[PDB]
Amino acid sequence: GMNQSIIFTEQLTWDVQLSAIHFTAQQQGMVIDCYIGQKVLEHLAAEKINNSEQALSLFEQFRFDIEEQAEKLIEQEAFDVQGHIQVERVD
Repeated sequence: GMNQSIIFTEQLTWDVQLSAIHFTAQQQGMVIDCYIGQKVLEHLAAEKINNSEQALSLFEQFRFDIEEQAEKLIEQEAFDVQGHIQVERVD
């Protein structure tokens, strides 16, 4: 229905602590850290990841599907115990 003004701000990095692509959303000035783990992205792409350049390229290939899912999770209040959004399934 309405415009919740959740913006994906495209700060795309690899997080070695989590083995995940870290991407950013923002709503009314507040940043929401979002993550898609290596294995999730490998399954989605049907490709194993062996270079961070490749990881970022795969995120970009599926950016709008991934961000769609993160947006839904945010709307559904599916935040984790650190206030983050973990994308566990796409498509």
